[PDB]
Amino acid sequence: DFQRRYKQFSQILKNIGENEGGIDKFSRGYESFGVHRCADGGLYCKEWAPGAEGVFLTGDFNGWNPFSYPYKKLDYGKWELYIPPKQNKSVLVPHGSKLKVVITSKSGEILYRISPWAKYVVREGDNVNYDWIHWDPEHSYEFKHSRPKKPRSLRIYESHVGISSHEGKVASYKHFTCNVLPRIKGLGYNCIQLMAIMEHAYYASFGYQITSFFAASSRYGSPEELQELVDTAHSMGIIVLLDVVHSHASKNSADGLNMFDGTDSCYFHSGPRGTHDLWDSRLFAYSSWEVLRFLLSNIRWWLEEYRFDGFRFDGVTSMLYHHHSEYFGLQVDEDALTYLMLANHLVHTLCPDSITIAEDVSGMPALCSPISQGGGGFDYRLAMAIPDKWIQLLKEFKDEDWNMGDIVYTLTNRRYLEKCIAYAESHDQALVGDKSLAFWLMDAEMYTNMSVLTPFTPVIDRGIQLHKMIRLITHGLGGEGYLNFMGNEFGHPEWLDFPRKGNNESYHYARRQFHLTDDDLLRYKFLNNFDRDMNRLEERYGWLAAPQAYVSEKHEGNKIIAFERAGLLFIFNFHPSKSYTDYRVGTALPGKFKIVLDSDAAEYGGHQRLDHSTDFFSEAFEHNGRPYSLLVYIPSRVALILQNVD
Ligand SMILES: C[C@H]1O[C@H](O[C@H]2[C@H](O)[C@@H](O)[C@@H](O[C@H]3[C@H](O)[C@@H](O)[C@@H](O)O[C@@H]3CO)O[C@@H]2CO)[C@H](O)[C@@H](O)[C@@H]1N[C@H]1C=C(CO)[C@@H](O)[C@H](O)[C@H]1O
Repeated sequence: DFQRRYKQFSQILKNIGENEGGIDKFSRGYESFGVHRCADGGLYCKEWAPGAEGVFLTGDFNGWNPFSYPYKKLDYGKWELYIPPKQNKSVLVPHGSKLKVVITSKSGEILYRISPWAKYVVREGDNVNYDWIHWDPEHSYEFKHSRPKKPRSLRIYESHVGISSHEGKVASYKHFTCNVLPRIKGLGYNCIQLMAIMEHAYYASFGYQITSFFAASSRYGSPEELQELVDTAHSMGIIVLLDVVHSHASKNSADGLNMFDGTDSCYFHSGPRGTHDLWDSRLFAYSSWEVLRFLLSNIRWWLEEYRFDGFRFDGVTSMLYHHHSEYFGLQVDEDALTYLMLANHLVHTLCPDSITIAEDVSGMPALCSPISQGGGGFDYRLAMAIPDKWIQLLKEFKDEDWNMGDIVYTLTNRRYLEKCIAYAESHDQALVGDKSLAFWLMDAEMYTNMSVLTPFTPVIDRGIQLHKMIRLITHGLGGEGYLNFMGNEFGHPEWLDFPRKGNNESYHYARRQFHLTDDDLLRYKFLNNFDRDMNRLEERYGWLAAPQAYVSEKHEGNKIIAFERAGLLFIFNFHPSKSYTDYRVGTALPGKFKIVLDSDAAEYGGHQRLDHSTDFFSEAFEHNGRPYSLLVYIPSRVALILQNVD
């Protein structure tokens, strides 16, 4: 029940007001928790560690003396320490040097921890654990550019910084900034979804095993270099979203958030409930006031310090249903959902133009509706049914048996007030044990016939053609936003895989062969050219922000799908062999229609059969529930977008 959820949110928010002075003040914990050089040269420190017997600071700066700097036990399980400034006015904890919090347990155990609030952590050489590096650089980065105007419609480039080069190594923030952003802009994307930024010790977790929640991952470079990346993306008109992983945490205790104060509670729930058996991860105790301070402050942190334009919250389904659309009727974890409501509230009160996206597979209603209505407050959900339908079709059905009605139903079956992000394939489908669309479509011929020096075989023909069309149907019909994972826009060959046991720390597939699209002797350029033109076209006409399409034809015999959105006329011939010569298509208004996009074009790897100068007229002639009709010529496996120029 939604009246209850909102009464509950309102009560917790009211308390944050009466006890912490508002959610703004509340979410600024990072200003005192942690380690801070003060303006007077001393060092102020603070932790939450309710099960600790004692808390201490140690590191290079004091010769790893475990107990010479003990914190004072405060009310509510918190601890604070202030080291006086040195008489000789020199720095107490030098920039770049190592620290550790020391926790003494009820058992008399001596624990070494990285601060839950740590800015920066580095793994040195062949070491097992991460070190906590004090970060007090001489020159902080000054942001020089303002937020881009809020985009009418989101065209999202899903990105991972480490793999963004052709080299089998962890690529850098700097590399990304100089060499990848310009590419993302050139393609017509107006938003970047930045994966794997929150610190994670295990690279092959694809960024999902968080060890330090406030740390910009050190893999790629320094905190300053991330800021520059974000600042630079803004200068180019591109907005940047962060993957927020607040659904679970790595079981690491040496350099992770687990067992911080020697307990299995603290930031997490005690008992089996507080562990995620399949992910082997800890689960936050969202009911706990300090866990709300931590997570909400984390959101504020990413907003203020790195100037992100929004967030995608990963693992929302687990947050709601970990205890357990066959999801109707299940009991939701209202603690988790209240946190998400508070998060969204915070993000949108600080800036209404900020964007949040939920990764939720359950399709729970009201996740994307207003908080005042008992909803989660997300702007967007990912449309996860769509990648499934393409996989199903390609795996289980000859082309002659594809159902247009099923395709139209899956892409348009949406809740009217929920904006969602449509994409044709996920980052998960790009991984080792899986198949990409390009590979589903082309299998082994992807390694033999992607060169313009080889025959344009029927396999490669079909592959090139369907790749474009699947993307375009998804892009025009599927949602209120589009997403594309790094490389899939030009049909990147092979697969993605990270260094791990299973491959002897191989970086060989941990990269992106971006050069493939710059090679004129290869055929990737075709897929790439189409992507760029697809996005520039939407930028001009704005079909993502338009109401749902009016589907005029979902014809199973001819395999034709035709619809209107934002006034444009979309026509798909999915037939594996037949082409159509005087094919009548319904239209809303009469007049002269012209091709504005044609997948048969040569620059797209098409067959170049259409004359774009031919005028298409729709006269008053009723067809398929439309008051007007035009006649078009449309080949097998071609998509057309026609505009009314009257
Ligand atoms: C409302 C209050 O909740 C939180 O405080 C709790 C701690 O987080 C818990 O870990 C737990 O720790 C300590 C025991 O309460 C205490 O009896 C003692 O045995 O030490 C325990 C650990 O060694 O319990 C705390 C109370 O549930 C939260 O951290 C705290 O900030 C919250 N306090 C707010 C309320 C008021 C008055 O309305 C103000 O005085 C505070 O400034 C607020 O922060």
